[PDB]
Formats: sequence, structure tokens, C-alpha cells
Amino acid sequence: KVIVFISGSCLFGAISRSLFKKLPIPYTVVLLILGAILGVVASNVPLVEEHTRDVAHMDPHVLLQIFLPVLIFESAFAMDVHTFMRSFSQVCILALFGLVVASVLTAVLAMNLFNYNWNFSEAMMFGAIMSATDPVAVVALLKDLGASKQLGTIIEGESLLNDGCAIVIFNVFMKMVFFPQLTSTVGQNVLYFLQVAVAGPLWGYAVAKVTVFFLSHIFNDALVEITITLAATYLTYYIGDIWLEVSGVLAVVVLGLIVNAEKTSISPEVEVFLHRFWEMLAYLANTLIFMMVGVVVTQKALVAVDKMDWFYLIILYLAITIIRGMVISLFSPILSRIGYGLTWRNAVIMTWGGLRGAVGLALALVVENLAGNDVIGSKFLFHTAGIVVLTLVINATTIQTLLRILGMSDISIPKRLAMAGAVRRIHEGQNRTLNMLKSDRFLADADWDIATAACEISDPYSAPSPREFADMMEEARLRMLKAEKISYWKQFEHGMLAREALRLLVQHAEVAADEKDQFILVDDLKKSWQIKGIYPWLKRKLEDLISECHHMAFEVTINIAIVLNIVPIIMEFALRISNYVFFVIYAIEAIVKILGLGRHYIVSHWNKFDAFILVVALVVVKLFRLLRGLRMLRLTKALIPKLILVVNGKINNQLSLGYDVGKGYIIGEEEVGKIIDRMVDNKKILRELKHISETGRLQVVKELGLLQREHPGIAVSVKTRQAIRTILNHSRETIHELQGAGLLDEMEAHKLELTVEIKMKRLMNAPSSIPPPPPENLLKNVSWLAGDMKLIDFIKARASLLHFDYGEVIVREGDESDGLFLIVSGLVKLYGKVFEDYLTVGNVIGEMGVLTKKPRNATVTCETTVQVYFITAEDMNIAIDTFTLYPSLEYRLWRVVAIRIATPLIMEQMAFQGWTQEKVKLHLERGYLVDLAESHFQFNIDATLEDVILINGTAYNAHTREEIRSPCLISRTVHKLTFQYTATEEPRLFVVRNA
Amino acid sequence: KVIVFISGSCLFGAISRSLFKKLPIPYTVVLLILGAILGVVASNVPLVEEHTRDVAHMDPHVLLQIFLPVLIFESAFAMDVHTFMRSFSQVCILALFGLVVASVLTAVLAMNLFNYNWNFSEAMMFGAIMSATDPVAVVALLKDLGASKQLGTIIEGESLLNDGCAIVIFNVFMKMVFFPQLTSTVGQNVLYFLQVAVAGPLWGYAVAKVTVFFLSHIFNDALVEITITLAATYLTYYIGDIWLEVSGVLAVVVLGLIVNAEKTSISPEVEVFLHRFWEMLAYLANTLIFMMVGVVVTQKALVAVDKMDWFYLIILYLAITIIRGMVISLFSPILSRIGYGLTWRNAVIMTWGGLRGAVGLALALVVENLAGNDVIGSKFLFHTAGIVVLTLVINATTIQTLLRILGMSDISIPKRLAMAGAVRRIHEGQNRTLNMLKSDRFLADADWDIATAACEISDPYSAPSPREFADMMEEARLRMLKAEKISYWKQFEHGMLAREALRLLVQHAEVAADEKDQFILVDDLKKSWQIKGIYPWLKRKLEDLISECHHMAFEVTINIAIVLNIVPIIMEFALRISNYVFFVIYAIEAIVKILGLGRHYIVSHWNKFDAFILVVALVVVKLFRLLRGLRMLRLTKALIPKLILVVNGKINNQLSLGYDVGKGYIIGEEEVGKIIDRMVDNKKILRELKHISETGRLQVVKELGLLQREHPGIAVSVKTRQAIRTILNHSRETIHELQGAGLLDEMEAHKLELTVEIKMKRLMNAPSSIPPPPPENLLKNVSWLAGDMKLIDFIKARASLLHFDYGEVIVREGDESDGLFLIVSGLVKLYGKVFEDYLTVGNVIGEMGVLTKKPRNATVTCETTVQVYFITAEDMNIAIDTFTLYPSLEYRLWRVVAIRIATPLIMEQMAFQGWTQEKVKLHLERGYLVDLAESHFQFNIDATLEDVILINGTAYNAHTREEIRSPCLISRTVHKLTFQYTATEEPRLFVVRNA
Repeated sequence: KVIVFISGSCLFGAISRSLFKKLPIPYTVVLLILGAILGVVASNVPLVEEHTRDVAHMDPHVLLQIFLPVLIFESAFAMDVHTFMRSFSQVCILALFGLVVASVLTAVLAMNLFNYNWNFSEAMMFGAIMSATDPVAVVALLKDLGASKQLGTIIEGESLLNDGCAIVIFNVFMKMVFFPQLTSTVGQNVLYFLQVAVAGPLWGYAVAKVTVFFLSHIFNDALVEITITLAATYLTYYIGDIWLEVSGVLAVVVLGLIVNAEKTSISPEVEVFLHRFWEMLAYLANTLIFMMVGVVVTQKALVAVDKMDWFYLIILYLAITIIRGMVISLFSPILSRIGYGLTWRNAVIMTWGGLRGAVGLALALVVENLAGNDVIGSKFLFHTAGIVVLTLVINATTIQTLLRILGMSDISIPKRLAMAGAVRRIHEGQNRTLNMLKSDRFLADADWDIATAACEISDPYSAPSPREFADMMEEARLRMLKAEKISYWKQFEHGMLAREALRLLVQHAEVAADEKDQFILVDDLKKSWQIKGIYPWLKRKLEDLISECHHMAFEVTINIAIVLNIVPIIMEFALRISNYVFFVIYAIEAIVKILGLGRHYIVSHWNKFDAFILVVALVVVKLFRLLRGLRMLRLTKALIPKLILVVNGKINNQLSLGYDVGKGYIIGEEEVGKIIDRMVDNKKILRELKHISETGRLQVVKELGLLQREHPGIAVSVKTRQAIRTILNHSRETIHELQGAGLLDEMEAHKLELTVEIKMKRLMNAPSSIPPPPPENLLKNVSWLAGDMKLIDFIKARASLLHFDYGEVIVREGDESDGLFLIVSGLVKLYGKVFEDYLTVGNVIGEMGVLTKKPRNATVTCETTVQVYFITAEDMNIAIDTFTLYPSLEYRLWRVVAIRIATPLIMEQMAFQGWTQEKVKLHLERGYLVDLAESHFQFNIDATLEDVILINGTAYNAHTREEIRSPCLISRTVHKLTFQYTATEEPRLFVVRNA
Repeated sequence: KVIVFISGSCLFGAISRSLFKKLPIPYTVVLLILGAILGVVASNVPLVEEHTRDVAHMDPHVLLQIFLPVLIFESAFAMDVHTFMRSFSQVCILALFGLVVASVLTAVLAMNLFNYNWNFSEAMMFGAIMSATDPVAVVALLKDLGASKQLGTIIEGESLLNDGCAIVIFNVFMKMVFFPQLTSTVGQNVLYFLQVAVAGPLWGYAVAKVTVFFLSHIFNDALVEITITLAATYLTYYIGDIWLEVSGVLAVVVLGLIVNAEKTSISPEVEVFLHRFWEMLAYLANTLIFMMVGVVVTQKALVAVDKMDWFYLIILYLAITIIRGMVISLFSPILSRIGYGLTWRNAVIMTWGGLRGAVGLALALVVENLAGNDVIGSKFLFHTAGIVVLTLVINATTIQTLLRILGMSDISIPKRLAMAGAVRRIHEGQNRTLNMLKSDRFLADADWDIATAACEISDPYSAPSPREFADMMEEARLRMLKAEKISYWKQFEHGMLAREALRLLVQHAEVAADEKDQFILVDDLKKSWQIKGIYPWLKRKLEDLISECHHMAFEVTINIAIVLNIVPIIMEFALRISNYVFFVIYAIEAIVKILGLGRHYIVSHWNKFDAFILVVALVVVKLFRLLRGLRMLRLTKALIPKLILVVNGKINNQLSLGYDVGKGYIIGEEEVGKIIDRMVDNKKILRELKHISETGRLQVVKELGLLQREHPGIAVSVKTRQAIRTILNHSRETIHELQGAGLLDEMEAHKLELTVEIKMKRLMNAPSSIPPPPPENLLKNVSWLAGDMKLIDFIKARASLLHFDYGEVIVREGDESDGLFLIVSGLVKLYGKVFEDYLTVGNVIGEMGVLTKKPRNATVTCETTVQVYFITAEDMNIAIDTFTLYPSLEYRLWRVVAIRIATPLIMEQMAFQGWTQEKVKLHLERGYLVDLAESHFQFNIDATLEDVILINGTAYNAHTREEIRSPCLISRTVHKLTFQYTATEEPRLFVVRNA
């Protein structure tokens, strides 16, 4: 009865999809044609009719209740939400208003043109049933070509809103026409429509938040998440369908959008499996419904064949294209007025794009089957089948021509040269590997002609004067922006940036590239991270100011007692026992209030509210029983902490992105100067570019520091989160290196990987994002301070705390080095001889003045009320004299300042090409310095060391008698290093032994 | 009616699974207890009964038809087949015979003990329903501990055969007992049982091969094959259910096993999705069935509560454990007699392991609901519920104690020290990264106490004399075997070995380690690759000897005409038209035979068969109409090539593994000698170990070369396949390096990686595995020969071909260099002053005598009838003199010999640790040598070069007046290289410039 048709439909869909991949037309039109010829055969041969009747004439209710929600949820689950939510207002207003105007114009045109005796409800049904779309076919081509991501996102996100609101309009009008017994009074109808509008999406959002909350607490598991997510989706659909007739699909689409939004709380394997499963289900539904529409349109087309009917179909297709063009043109200036308008080229390609799909045919078969023995269903089905096959041929065939006529199909010259370079490098490497393989013992037998023929990759992208000064400046600007984009991509690949920050940086860089003589401004980035101050911040401040046997479990039990007491009154809003347990609960709350009175009753407002509620409880009968429930309001004093935590989480989510953007920009600017130092020629050009980059760096650093200063309760959390993520990433890299080296077996490596993944997932939702730091922990947390509690106590006894107001000056250039400084709260500016910098909490000032005892070379200007920790120089000297263990503290000072003074030198020499700041820092950290006292102030360079750098002292080469000042790198030319008894300038070296 | 119960079951399963992960007992027992209390509540409160009736009392047919096949197919799909198929006979005989003896003993015990008025049919139905197992809870723990993979594979593969035979026996005897109208005659019953035995699995194999053949021809797709595979599984089940009542599950399990076997023809994403989906479906079935058994056993336990019944249950559990132990003990010596026996410890842990699962309760509920209003169903359900809960408690709780009492739970000391070293390295690296992060500007604010504490990984494991000479020899042997295992793991990780070859090598290495004073023999490896000569080879030889307008579409159309002519006669085995089209086909075949007679009719046997068939066609009526179909035998002449291709594919599949094992061993032996040179101290020890390793090296190389010589038609294909795979892997590595460097955008990198994957998938099933190579292609295919067709033609004109028989000597040591030799066919041995070697096709001999014109240093002895190419030395000299382009041929000779002479020097000095031969060969390939003539025979070492090696000539240092012979590496100490006009010994250098 059923099995033959479904198996044949799956086979035919498989064949057509696998065979029309290269062809331009989509695979669906040939599916429709196969369904048509199957319908002809079933009309002729009775056995095919017997095997077709049970599924072609399907009960329309199961169609409208099963096939539609799967398709809508798939189209919801398909995309990303960030691009959608970033441009939600545009697509929402466009979809809604275009849909309603298309429906009404198509309806009135049907009245004016068809010469049928159709009432208004049928005409609105017609307009709403040919307004559904399916941009899948095109959006795939647009994403493949990659002309514009915003256009593809807009044309693909129009689909959901269009289909959902078309379904809703169809549902209300179908209930109006085919079920006449339903009352069409104004008040009930508007109440029902408002219910559809609000009760659907809110219910979907509620269940989405509930299931995300349950899902975030499941660790190292996969089978639980899949079943609970599928159950959540199905129960949302079932509840939505039980309460309302049509709001279920809206609840499902909003649930899908939200559960796709919170991607970080689901393991990647679970989400990729879920995407694949929903996609397979949708594809099966699509194939089966197209078979069904083909057979049912063939079996019922001989009763409505008419030449003027074909003329009506043709002019209807022309009319609907015209109407879509007209509404897009009408809304183009209004959409341009919002600051996020679209080009006319985008408008025309998007109105010619977009075409009918499976949704229209689903609703059409619903109409046809509900119509029964009438011509109205045949007219509906014939018209919609004609328009869908017509657009599936015409638009999906000529869309490539429309792309090629306009400038969208063109490929940028930089992308072409990138392709040429990449393919040349790939070809050269493959040729080199082939030459190497031809020299081996084992593989010389293989015939290399077929071998080389088999392996080949082609090109997918091809088959003095002031005017001279301006041209050189433009060339430098272009290469500047290219190098900055390269650094951004490299740093994203290594993994210190989130995807959103990289997308923002790339968009800003390409916008600056498109604009003439415009660099990357900071004002746009300032607006990017300056979303901190919004009405949520005012709400947080208000909530902070409203809030202020003593175990926490006491009030926890009070809250759960209130929760259980909710049930009897909410059932009332058995009587004798209910009153008795009410009396028992009243007595329990009375003794709880007595205990609270024993705790000095210091509560301000909740005490008054509890007193009022107790007065009500201890004290027209129906009204009193209805209004004796204000005790429900007592839970809000426990609901406030949850709200302040969630608003803190929100502000954390914003601040993390804003912080990452600044960090990526500052790293890129730091590296690109050393990039351009190897390239630039004109002195004025390099001076101007360096000045501009330094100005941007200073502005960004100062603004970010002030933003951190504004409220540290979130900056502390986000910085700790980033630090722990970095540590776990490097531990995972070390684990994989050990696995590749073979020293760790595969099972143990998998166990270690599992532990690391568990730690990272615990990180993903562990902190409350509000850790307050104390200053003494900051003093004891310094790198060289750590490792000796005795030295920590000595410093803490000998440290001093100073406080300064805005605009003051702490130390000036050339003054005597009174001691080492340690900033513990605030922000400060450091200006000294040309260069300028900004220092924040967690740094120290002036290690030269306490190690080399040289005069200061900077000036310190306070920017806010700063708290600083101060150690006198003589105390540092006596601490150096006291502690002389193997990890000597002064050795730690020299190591730290050596790293800080050697990283810029290495990056200037650019010795480690393709290395970020982190890798160079780690490589220099692996090294250690060795004392020259035990080696007679002579050092021999061996092959074990990789890089050597001298920090202080005068380097005397044993051979050739070369005198080298400090600090600078020494190459492999020097073989022996010699020093004498130079107490005035103590020599200091640094070596990096390789393995 | 249904939704509440299924949703609650899914919720309860998720909660119990997520909450009993740390607890030792499985979640299933608490699932059963929750079902039991739900049954109590449903018995008490009528509303719960109303919501339970529709699923608790489910129609037994849908249970037995839906729940069982999903579980069996999941258990089949879970395992890997290679370990199963490698030990298939053991598990097959054990499961079958243990099942039948368990059934019969349980039956006779039921008669002897229960004092029930049961017949033998019910008793052995009970025995079959108690023999089903579910070792998932035990196999998961055993794989977690990893004592023995063979034991886990055996105990987990016993499950499939045990369940399949149990369900078959249940089906047949349940149909006997509950449907008495079925005839129990001997002949029909044995025919039905034979049908169940054979027609199921062969049908499954047929559909598995068909679907694998369809799926191997689908490229770059991800949705078509998922639906194809699911439809294939469902249609196999449906056809199996139509034809036979029970063989469907056997068809399904064999289909799952085969489709899991051919893993390489399916994309990894699709297979992981399919695994996850089937696993989720099975888990849902398990949870629902345990809820259902709980509620039905609670609602129907008050009619069979009896103290002696509980006593019967207890002694039944004891009896079934005793019987399982007895059968395992009985079959232990017979299984030891096959050479693959098991220890008594494995036997006892496996008989105490294994426990009842979902299959038993499924069949139990089938019995219960088919019984109706009787006590027999209650007794069945009570007994099986009691035994399943009893074993899920006792065995799943005490299995860890059984592991800890025996020596299986112990951890090897080498694994403990490896874990300690890995965790120490991880901790050190994490500490270093933390120290680096504490020095940054941005992240100094984060409170490091909560940071470090969070990210911490802990060891998950712990919480003169001859006797001296023997001890050092044993220590050296253990170090050698550890290093060989390390090299095998590293080479597998880089990717020149298949998984199976690595598994074989690791097993052989650990077996040699366990055995005292035993190294890795070659006889076992010889037997490993010596599976070439089996009855498949004899069949291939027989098929080769039987087989010998001419366009091939003519015979293709003849074949399809025969295929279409199959249908009318097979429908006969409308009449007038059938006879007329038979006459038309006869006339067409007659003119085809006339054309064949025009082609000299040289066919030996098929001509006679065609003549006989034509005589039959041109010529008791029923017998003639039945026997006029022998024309169907004409297709075998076209079926033979397909069978010879498939047997060639089989021998290719064997030889690829046999070749990979040898290649891995040879690389390991090449590397272990060098790395043991850095550890050994005693001269006699190193001499003996080097001699043994060299003996194994020589034996393996000679044997592999002879194996290649045996039939080149497969060796050519496998070597070309390996070469193309290597080239594609290095191209993908270069693509990913470009993506990491940022020079290629992510879209284009994805496109290139997709093209690479397409090429790999085309490789996976492209070749026919029989490419024959010509010798002139071997001459023109040499590395330095290529690049000049003029030089190729000059060589081909001037080359000579020589042929030699076995045992002859071509050249001897110390003779004048007559010229260069090029081996093109055969195998030769090279012995010269101590070292010995074997050479095969595609190599050349003696570049010294043609470059340096020095006397030969080797002796060449033929091992078979060899064809060789010979070029006279004077012709090589005149070819050098003729061609003096920038890529000079003599420069190519020097480059090739420099690589071949510099790689062993790099290995001996061991400069680049952690690299295999491939990486060092690639690194040396990038380098290029520079002529000293244009640089006044003096060279300056700069920082661009990475490593320099001198091949020929005397190295004169400008400084310190140092003389260096050749060939040896020069360190960074030397800065300037000098040479004079030395015509007798031409200086030759080689440098590797870094980037």
C-alpha cells in the first residue's frame, strides 16, 4: 500500500540529486516530471493506481501537521543566527510588509482578472499561497560565488519569516472559509491573532532557555543531549499545537533559532549530528512531497485544461514578478533611510532571485484535498504547479546569467594573484615530492606517467613628482591593509581571537580598503566595544542599589516551602485538610518570623511586606480567597540575585567581544610595523605611517584601560577566562606533540584529551563572572615574588601603600631611583624620551633603577585615583643580599627584564618568521641565563644553543678582538665570548638551548 | 494515550544515565525500579492506569518485529569486524554450542525441579529465553581497563551469535507451541531450518554488496548515501520478513557486519553520523523496554508470589551460572587444541562476566502477552525479571572485584613510568606558560590563584661477570624493543602505514618482549605476508588459462539483448507476440552468428556452445519448453572477466598489507640501529645486535623483492597507489600550511581541500589493479633522464639491452668501470667490502665509476633472469659534453648521489631528532648545490643556509689552516671554505638554504 511508493520516491530523489549536480537546473524539476509520468501510468494501468491511491490521496491534516513543521524547523536550523540577528529589523520588516502587500495585490488581481466567482477569502488564500518562497537553490549559488554575504543572509532569512507568516495567514483564512461555523466576530478574532502573535514565540523562548539550562549541566556525554533535544522540540510542537492551531510552527522556529544561538553550550559532535539528521529528514520530506504533487497534478489536470487558463497562468507569473519588484522598489528608500540600505543591483538580483518551493505545494495539496469534488481545488493546484515549475526552470536557469551580466560575478585581482601563487606553490611542492619519491628503493617500480596524471591541481579562479608620491603612499596603504589582514587571519588561526572579533576586524579592514586614503579608524572600533552603557547597565545599577541558625539552607528551605505552598492555593484559585495544612504553614512561617525578629529585624522593605502578608493571613469571602495569595510576591527577594547574575552575564558577553577586538587590533599593529620596516623606502612615508599607527595604538590602549577601570568585577573574570583557555590550549598542544612523538600511547592520550575537554567545558559555564580581587593577592602574585613565602612576608612587612589623585606626577625623568613601583589599582601614563605608553593594574615600573642603579628614563603621570605599592631601593638591596639560593631573586629580575628587552629585538630582526608574539615569548621563556663567575668570564658557543642575546655589559670577542656594546644580538660569526672583572657594568647574557 | 509514557521514559532514562555514571551499578536497574514503582502507582490510582494501558499492554507482534531488529543491528554495527573475523571460528563455535547446551540443560532442569506440568517445548523455550546475554556493561569496563583486547572482542562478539540463535530457536518453537495448527513433519521442518540457516545470510550478503557497489560511485555528497543505506537496511528487513518469519534478523546482522567491513568506501562523517543515529535509536528502545517490563512485572506479580518460587529463582540463577561455567570448562581443551586457546583466568572472568539484558525481557513480554489469561506468562515474566535484576546487581557490581582479585587489573611498570613522565612534562609546560602569561600587559589583572588551581592535570593512573653480561644484554634487548615500538607508532602517526600493519607489528613486538631472549623473528612476518598462495591464486591461474564492425558496443548490445531475452522465458518458465519476438531475436542472433562466421570463427568452446544453442532454438512439448533456456549459459563468457577482476582485487588487498608490514619493519630497523648507537656501550653487544638486525633486514628485503617479482601486475598497482597517496598527503599538508600562514583565505583553502578529497576518493576505487608497465617507459622515467626528450632519444639510440640467467655475475669489485647499469626486470644481489644488499627494478648501479671514474667497490650477482640496460662510459662522457644547459645532467647526477650519500650521514650524526626518513629526504631535497667556478673556488657561510655537507674534494679552511677530507659534515665553527685548482679530485658541496 505504502512501501513501494516511498522506496521509489527515495530512489528517484537519490538518482536525480546525484545526476543533476553538474547541470544548472535544480534536481527538483526532474522529480516533478517523473511524478507526472508516474501519474499518467497510474491513470492508465490500474495496478499503479492501486499502489498510488493510499499515499497520493493522503489525509490533508497529516500533511499540514507533519510536513510543514519539519521544513520550517530545518530552514530555521540551517543558518547562523549572528548575521540574522545583526540585521533582524531589515529582514523582518521587508518580509512582513512585502508578504502582506503581495497577498493583497495578488488577491485583487485574481478578482480583476480570473473572471471566476471567487470571494475575498479565497483570493487572500491564493495570494498567501503563492507568496511563500524557497531561496535555497539560489542562496547556495550566491554563497558559492561569495559576492556578498549580507545579500545571501538577507535572501535566506526572508524565507523563514515569509513562510511562517504565510502559513499563519493561510491557517486563519482556511478556518474562515472551509469551516464556516467558526464565529468571525471582531473581538475574538483580534484576541486570537494577538495570542498567535505573542503566546507562540514566548513559549518557544521559555522552553529554549529551559532546555539550554538543562543541557549546559551535562558533561562528557552525547546520547543524553540528542534525545533530550529532540524531545524538547517535539514537546514544544505538541504543546503549541494543543493550545493553538497555528502558533506551533512559530514556537518551533523560534526554538530552533535560540537553540542554534547558544552554540557554545553543546558539544560539536552532537550539533553536527543534529544538523545532519534534521537535514536528512527535510530532504526526505521534500522528495516525497514533490512525488505527491506530481502524481496528484497529473491525475487531476484533464478537468481544467483551457487555453485562456494557460494565458492566465503566464500573466500571473509576470504579475507576481512585477509585484515583487514593485514592493522592493517601494521599500528601497525607506530601508536606505535607516543607514543599512541596499544597492539597486542587490535589489534587482534579489527580486529576480527567490522562487517557489515545497511550502507552496504543501499548502496547495491541503487546499485541493479539503476542496473535495469541486473545480476550485483543481484550479488551485494547476495554477501553483504551473508557477512553481515555471519559476524553477526560468529563474534557477537564468540566475547565473543575471550574475554574469552584472558585476557580481567578477573576481578581484588580489584573489586572482592569491590563487596563482597558491597553485604555483602547490605544483612546485608536488613536483618536489614526486622527484623525491622517484629516488626511493621501493617505489621506483610504479609507472609515474599514470601516477602524475592522477595527481594534479589546476586553478579554480582562471581558465620625485607629487603624483608619484601619492601613488607610493596609496601602494603603502594597500600593503599596510593587506599585512594587517594577514596578521588578523594568522592570529585567528593560532587561536587568540574569537570568530566575531575576526569578522569585525576583517570587515573594517576591507571597508577602509574600499574607501580612498582611509586607514582603520578607532572611532568605529570605539563604538564596537562601547555597548557597555545601555539601559541594562542602568537596570544593573538600580538592582544593585535596591538590594543591600543562620545557615543558607534555612532560607533555601523557606523558598522551597513557598514553592510547595504555591500548589494548594493555585489549585483553589479535601477542603478541611487544606485549611489545616494552611494553618500548619502559617505556624511555621510565624516561628520563622519570630526567629527573624530575634535577628534584630534589620530588613527594610521585605520585613514590611512579610508583616503585611502575615496580617492578611491571620485575617467578600470569594474576593478574600482570591486575594489572599500575595505571599507569592515573597519569592522576588530570591529572584533578584538571578536577574543581577544574568545581566552581569550579558555585560560579560558584550565586554569579552569588545576586549578581543582591541587585543587583536593591538597585536596586528605591533607586528605590522616590523613587517613594513623590511619593505618601506621613503622616510617621510614610513614616519607618517609609524606616527599614525602609534596614535591608534595609544588611543586604543588608553580607552581599553579606562573601560577595564570602569568596573573590575567583569574584567577580572574575562581576563581569567582567557588565561585559563590559553593554558589549556597549550597543554593540549603539548599532549598532541607527545602523541606525535610516540612517547604516549593512544589510549592514554585520549584520556588526557578527555580530561582537558572536561576542564574546558567546565570553564564554559563555571564562573559567576563577578570575582573581586584583593590588593595583597596582587602583591603576592608577581612572577618573581612567587616561590618564597619568607620573601613574600619580608616584602609585605617592608612594602608601603601610596594613594594619588588625578593629574599628579609620581616620578620624573632623570631623578634618583628611589625604589621599585608596583601599580595595584588605577591607570597611569608613562611619557619619556618621544615614545608614550599607558600602564594599568598589574605592572611594575623601573627595574633598571634598582638593578643597574641608573637614573630613570621616564615620567609618570597619574590618570585617576591610583593605589600603588612602593618598595625602597635599599630594601631591595638588602633583600638581594639576604636571599642567595639557586633561584636567586635578582636572577629572576634579570631574566624578566631580559625577556622584556629581547622580544622587541627578535621581532625587529624577525628571525622567527611566521611567529606571533606568544610563540616568540614562549621560545625566549624556555631559555635560561648562566652565570659567568663560575666559568672564568669566558663562554664558548656550542651547537646546543639556538639563539643568544646579550643584555648588559661589553662583549669582547676572543678572536679578532671585537668590542660589542649592549644590548644587541650576536650571530654565528662569533665563536667565543670573553669578559673581564667589570664591576661597574655587570655583563649579562641569555641563551636558548635547543632540546 | 501514548505521549506521556514515552516522554517520561525518555526523561527517566536521561536522568538515570547522567546520574549513575560514577556509580558502579548500571542505570538499567534503577530504570527497572522506577518502572516498578510506576506500576504500583498505576495499580493504585486509576488515571495512571488509564495512561499506561495503551503502551504497557502493547501488541506483542510489533514488539517482536520492531524492538528486536534495532537492538540486533546496533550490536552488529557497534563492533569492528577485523578482530571479529580474525577470530570468527572460536566465537562462532563457542556461542552456538554453548547456546544449545545451555538451552537443553535449562530445559531438563526445569522438568526435574519446577514440579510444573510443562512439556519439553515450554522448558526449552525457557532455556532459549534465558540464554540471551548483553555484555555491554562488562565490555565497556574491560575496554576501559584494557587488560586484553582479544578477551573483550570475544565476549562482545559472543553477543551477536548468542542473540541470533536464541531468537531463531525461540521463533521456531514458539510457533510450534502457541500455533498448534502448524505441521511438525520432519521433512518440512528440516527444509525450513535449512532455509533459515542459508537463505538469510546469503541474501544479506547480496544486498550488502549491491549497496556498497552503488555507494562507491557517489562522490562529494553527504545526504544521498545516508538515505540509501537506511532504505537498504529497511528493505532487507522487509524482504526477509516477507519470505521467512525469522531470517530477517540474520539478514540484518550480516548486512550490518558487511557494511561496517567496507569502511573505506564511505566518508567518515557519514559513518560517524550513522553510528550515532543507530546508537540513539537503540538506547531509546532499551529505555522504553525497561520501563515496560517494570510496569508489566509489577502489575502481574501478585498472582505468582510464593516462597518456594523465590527459592526456585535463586537456585535457577546458581544453576545457570554453574552450567555456563561447566560448558566453558568443557570447551577449554578443545579450543586450546586449535592453537588459539584461552587461559583459565580468561575463562573464569568471561563466564562470571556476561549477563542478561534487553533481549531476554523483550522475548519475555512476547511470551506474557501471547499467553493471555494463564499462570504460565506470569511465571515466565517473574523468573526472567528476577534473574535479570539479580545479575545486573550481582555481576555488574562484583566484576570490578573479580578484576582486582586476579592479575588483570594491574598496570605495567613501563606504562606507569610513561604516565609519570608525560604528566611531569605537561605540568612543566603548563607552569612555563603560566609564568609567561604573568608577564604580559593585558592579562596581569587576572587572579592567578583561581586560575592555576582550575587548570591542573593529575596522573589518572596512580594515587665483567657473565651474569652481568646477560643482564646488560637483556636490558639492551628491552631498550631495542621499546625503540622499535616507538618508531612504529611515530611512523603510523606520520602516515606511511595502515592500521592493520601497525597492529601486527605491535603485537609481534610485545610477543617478542614477553618471550625471554627472543627478538622479532621474520618467519612469523613471512607467514604474515605469505598469504598470496592460496586456492584463490589457483583459481586465478585456471581462469587465466581458460580465457584467451568489431566495436565493443556490439558485444555489449549482445549482452543486454540476452539480458532482456531473460525476462520472457523466465516468465514462461500474449503467446503469439511472445513467439514472434522470439523469432525476431533468433533472426538477430542468426545474423550476429553470420558476422562471427565472417570473423574466421576462431572461438574454441563458445562457438560450440552457440552452435548447440542455435540447434536447440531452430528445433515432450512441456519438457522442450522448459529445456529450451540453455541460452542463459552464454553470459558466462562475460561473467568471467568480472570474477578475475575481483580475485585480482582480493590478492591486491592481501598484498598491500603484506607490503606495508615489510616497509614498516624495514624503516624501523634502519632507524633503531642509529638510535641504539647512542645508548649501547659494550662492543660485543652492539656487534651482535647490529649483525642480527642486518640479517633480518637482508632476509626481509630479499623476500619482499621476490614477492614483487612473482607477479608484477599487482605490485605495480599497489606501489602507484601508495605513491599517489603520499603525493596527495603532502599537497594537503602544504595547503594547510598556507592556510595557517594566512596567505590563503578559508573559502579557497576549503575548495582546494575538497578537490584533494575528491582525488583521494577516486583513488580509493579507481584502478583495476592490473597495469602492465613497459621497459622503455622505465628507461625514460628516471629522475635525471626526464626533462629532455632530446637526451632521452640520444640515450634510447645509445642504450643496450642485456639479458642474464640465474647465478651469473655481471661485474666484480675492483674492475674498470665499463659504464652505468640500469636494472629494468628481475632481482639482483650486491655484495662488496662486509655489507650486503638486494636491488630490484627501477635502480641504477655505479655512479662513482662514471662521475669520479674510480674503480668499482661492489660485486653484482644475478638472482633470476634479469633484463638490464647498459650505457657505455664514453657515451655518458659525450652526453655530458654535449649538454651544458643550466640544469646540467652531470649536476643532476651529483645532486642525486649527494642526497643518497648525505642522508646516512645525517642519520649517523642525528641532527634532526623526531623526523623519519621522509622528512629528512624532503629537507635535503629542497637544497641545491652551487658551482665553485663562478665564485673563485671559495665560499662564505651565511645565515641563510641551514646545513652544509661536502661530498667530494678536500675542504680547505681559510682560517686556522684546516684540512678536511670528504665526505663529512662541517659545523658552524668553520666560516670560510676555500679550494684550489684540483682537477684530480673535483670539489663538490651541498647547502640547504632556509626559506
